[PDB]
Amino acid sequence: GMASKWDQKGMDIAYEEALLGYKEGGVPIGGCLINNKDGSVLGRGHNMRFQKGSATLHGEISTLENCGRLEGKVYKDTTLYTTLSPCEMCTGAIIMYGIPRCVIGENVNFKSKGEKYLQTRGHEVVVVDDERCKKLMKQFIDERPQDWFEDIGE
Amino acid sequence: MASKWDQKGMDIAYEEALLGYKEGGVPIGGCLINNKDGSVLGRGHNMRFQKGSATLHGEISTLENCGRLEGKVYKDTTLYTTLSPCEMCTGAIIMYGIPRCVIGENVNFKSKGEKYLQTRGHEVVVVDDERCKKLMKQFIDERPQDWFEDIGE
Ligand SMILES: O=C1NC=C[C@@H](O)N1
Ligand SMILES: O=C1NC=C[C@@H](O)N1
Ligand SMILES: [Ca+2]
Ligand SMILES: [Zn+2]
Ligand SMILES: [Zn+2]
Repeated sequence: GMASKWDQKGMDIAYEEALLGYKEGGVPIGGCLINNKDGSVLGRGHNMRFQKGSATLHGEISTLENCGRLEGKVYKDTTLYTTLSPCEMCTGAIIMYGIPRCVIGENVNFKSKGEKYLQTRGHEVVVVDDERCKKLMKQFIDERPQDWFEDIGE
Repeated sequence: MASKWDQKGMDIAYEEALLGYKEGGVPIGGCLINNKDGSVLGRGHNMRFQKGSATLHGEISTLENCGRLEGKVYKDTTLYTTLSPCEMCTGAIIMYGIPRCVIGENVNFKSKGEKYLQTRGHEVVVVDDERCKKLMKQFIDERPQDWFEDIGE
């Protein structure tokens, strides 16, 4: 998919969220939801598995949760920014709400069939190959492999 | 096939659906059960209205209530849900590698997630439980807008 004028802004917010969660002792993966028109931020968040003993609050899920209850149409013209290629669960959330565009920081440390499934389902996908993200996630995996495995049900 | 804990699981899921309904939320409940000894790892229901949650669907709530667990634990369980899973809940079943998904009914709602689960090598069982069907249909008839919100419409 083509780039958008809000991509740089969206990925920066996501990385900051991932840095936040990192400081808090959790999995360094952040994200944010933004309106494709005015570039407003509907919400932002990061993985809360460790911060809340959560088995479902991945970075993408936490972000949607932080946006609060919304009318369906609201999701239809937004872009979900995530520092890491979405897992099947997070992919499903994007597809269910109809979020048409997903911008991914990197898919080197992790990638599920979800990235391709989104495209197959009529969703636009962009991989930025952000080195800050890749480097941060790379570190977490090497230093806490078992915690990472658990985050992806392995 | 036919797991021996299916009546147990679906009944608990239904109880959860009633509880949630009594709390004023979307009447959809579930539970996760260990296939070997029938242990109930967790149970829950939709918490959209009870917690102003956009992600806590019945299935997601149930997984959340099971708490953090070793990935292998999910590998031999059955997820019970009173309503056919939406793409998001479908994605959660697949991510954790939960092998079976027993469904109360898919008359009031059905997403592409049902067939996708099969495409991904999961077992799908639709029991067509009228108690779940009636309850869910009642909610849809009384609060249509609230229903569409839950499925992003
Ligand atoms: O928090 C997250 N964990 C794992 C994968 C990604 O979908 N997000
Ligand atoms: O709680 C739920 N809401 C909508 C669909 C189903 O996946 N569960
Ligand atoms: Ca382990
Ligand atoms: Zn995920
Ligand atoms: Zn769902």
